[PDB]
Amino acid sequence: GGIKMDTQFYDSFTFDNVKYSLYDNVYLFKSGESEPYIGKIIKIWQQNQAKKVKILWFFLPDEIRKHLSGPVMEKEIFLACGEGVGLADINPLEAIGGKCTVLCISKDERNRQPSPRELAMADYIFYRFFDVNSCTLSEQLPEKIAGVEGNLLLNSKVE
Repeated sequence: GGIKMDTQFYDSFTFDNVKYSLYDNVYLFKSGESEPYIGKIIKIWQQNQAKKVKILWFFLPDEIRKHLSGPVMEKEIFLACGEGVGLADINPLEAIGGKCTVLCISKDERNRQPSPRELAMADYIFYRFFDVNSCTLSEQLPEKIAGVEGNLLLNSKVE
């Protein structure tokens, strides 16, 4: 059955007293699991009464341990890239447990270089990207990930 006039999209939302905007990073929780997953909000919408978020995935080292072949930094995670399962998932808004501070330390000029203070206060850092199809890490930021320009997936415009 076709659907029209049932959906709208948002730049932000407010939930459990917190203000979440596009490209913010969040903790997401699966049912029955207390250990969180890390994601980036790339789309926010409501269809009928169900609010959803499209999550571009961050992978913790423990999530991809059998693919690691070298040392990882303290608090390092990896931004998903490429195509296929594991890149992005549509989640209910209620799955978001809270906001997560993920700072990019990539040398790429499209990235705003954060302060050592910002790095010390960040929950996680990243400069490598996990191809969900080949399960390989790379330091090269793609032009686009999940249809979003790469420059929008790094650190914020202002500090």
